[PDB]
Amino acid sequence: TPSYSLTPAEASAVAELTLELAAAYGSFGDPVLLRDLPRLAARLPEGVQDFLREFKLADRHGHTVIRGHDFDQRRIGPTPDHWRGRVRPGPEFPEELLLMLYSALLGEPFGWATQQDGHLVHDIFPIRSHENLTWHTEDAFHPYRSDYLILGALRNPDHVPTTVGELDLSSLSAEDIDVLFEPRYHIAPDERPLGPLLYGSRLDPYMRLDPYFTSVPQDDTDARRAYDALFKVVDSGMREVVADQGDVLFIDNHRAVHGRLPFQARYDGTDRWLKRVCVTSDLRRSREMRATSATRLLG
Amino acid sequence: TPSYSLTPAEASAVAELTLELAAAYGSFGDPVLLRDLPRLAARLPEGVQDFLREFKLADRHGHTVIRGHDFDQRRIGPTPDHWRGRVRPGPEFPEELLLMLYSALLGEPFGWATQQDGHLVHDIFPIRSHENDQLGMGSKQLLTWHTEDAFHPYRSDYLILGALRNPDHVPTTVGELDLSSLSAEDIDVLFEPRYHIAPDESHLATIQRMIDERPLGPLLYGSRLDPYMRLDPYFTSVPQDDTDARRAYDALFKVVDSGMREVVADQGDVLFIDNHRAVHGRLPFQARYDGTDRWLKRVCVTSDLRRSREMRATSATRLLG
Ligand SMILES: [Fe+3]
Ligand SMILES: [Fe+3]
Repeated sequence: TPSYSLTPAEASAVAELTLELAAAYGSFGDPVLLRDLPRLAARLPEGVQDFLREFKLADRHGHTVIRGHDFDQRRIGPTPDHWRGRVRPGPEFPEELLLMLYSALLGEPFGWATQQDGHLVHDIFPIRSHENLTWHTEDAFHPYRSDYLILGALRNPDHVPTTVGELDLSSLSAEDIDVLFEPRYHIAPDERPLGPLLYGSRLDPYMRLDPYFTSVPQDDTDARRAYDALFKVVDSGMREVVADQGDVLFIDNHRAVHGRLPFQARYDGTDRWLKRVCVTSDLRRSREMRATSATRLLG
Repeated sequence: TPSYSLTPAEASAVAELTLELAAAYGSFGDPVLLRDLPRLAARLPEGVQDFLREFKLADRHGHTVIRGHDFDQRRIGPTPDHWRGRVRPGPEFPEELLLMLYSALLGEPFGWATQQDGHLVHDIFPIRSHENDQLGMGSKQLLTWHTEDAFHPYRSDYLILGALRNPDHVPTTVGELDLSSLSAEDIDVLFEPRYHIAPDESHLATIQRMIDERPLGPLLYGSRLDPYMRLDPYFTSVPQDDTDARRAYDALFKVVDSGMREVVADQGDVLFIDNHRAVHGRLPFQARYDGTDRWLKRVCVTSDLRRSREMRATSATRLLG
């Protein structure tokens, strides 16, 4: 599974670009940043742009990583104790813009009005309040779910990995695949009540899988069996991928499940800190759930 | 209706970019070109980039034109007698790349495997044996309006039409939906799965168990306050019992028919069509068949290449079927 290691010159060029940008927009608010985003993304190092696009276009791998970003730890500051109540944009605004630029290379950034206050870039760090994660397709129930996740690791001193599992077809039978291609399954939130678990090409299928929230009508034994077989193959295939400081992990939400592994936090500002941006290939597809034509939040 | 008008200096910058790219790349058969496409597109004048981006994101207008490109007539050469058998790419390769660049601004170019030898940029010019047809290479016959591939879940999101020449100013017809001409009651109905749209014999896996099942679908979708549409009056079927749906369709057909605009894509005009917000066609005209005839290039744009994966041979092909 491909990765890209940045030269310091690429990293410095990325840093310099996002810092400049940070001083020229001062918010995800103004629609002009949202407008200029893909043009800005073309100011990224060219091999970085070409690598990402090859990943998107090859439509082959579950994830890739661009590593060796320069994320200034002094400028970024301590890992916050909460994300609610912070003055945004923070010191880490450049890094947030970096992921917004990457999102514009894959498609479009979007969010949910309900999730993390409606911020297009959200925070993943330990909170002392929320001290209490298996694996899944992000928002498997939703037809307007993300096409890619982008996870930028601002810091990860203890090297806590993300689980990422692709789909190994060879260990399934033509029968189960056929059955998994049929609207015979229910996936629950957090017309058309049933749907398929596999779609796309029958020879290299896409998946939407959320075990905890996946049930199948009791009388349909074939669908129960194919689902259990699929779950087992994906669970057996799970890999651990570490997003270290300066790494940006890209997850293809149609080709890979993802999960967090538990770890012990210090709660002192040294803890793992990731940023997340959800990516859609088509913003207009979710139009019915967006208050306006311009808003990138669903709900 | 918005439009952008290039200064000769911008058109010259665009001209020499496309010539640079034509020299640098083999064809569209070049997978590295297809890869570099959006990076390359960012080299176009920034006013042009921002314009198309505002059009895309505004998601309001059914079409726009970028006017004033320099399409070097002597370099492009005579309009062909056919599209078949031409050495590919031809001298007009820079103009093809131009459209591919715009396609990368809006989304992804894609083709149909069985149309024009699988070329990602189509030719539109009169061919004598095609005189009686309602198709691109037609002339005499009125191209009646429609959403492109209304019945199809993987129809284009955008059409790009580039006029290499249009000496007699034959207009393209494009019609949008004037919402204030529909009653609320009618809009609500047209949003409901109450219509069948019939396949064309050109696209006759899933599409199979869709032709088979004849599923009722809507004619309007997206936002109720500013809806997208798929409307092909030739293929649109309404169940005879459904009085409300028939009434609603008659109204929709009515309003769209009343709103047909004549848009002349003249030499150097690139016309952009939102296949979710506008129907299209072309007025009849008389061809000269001498090599001076109206010649347009066409690129089809998808916002999501992977949505049509089931109907593409490989992961890498941009050709459906
Ligand atoms: Fe998740
Ligand atoms: Fe058409």
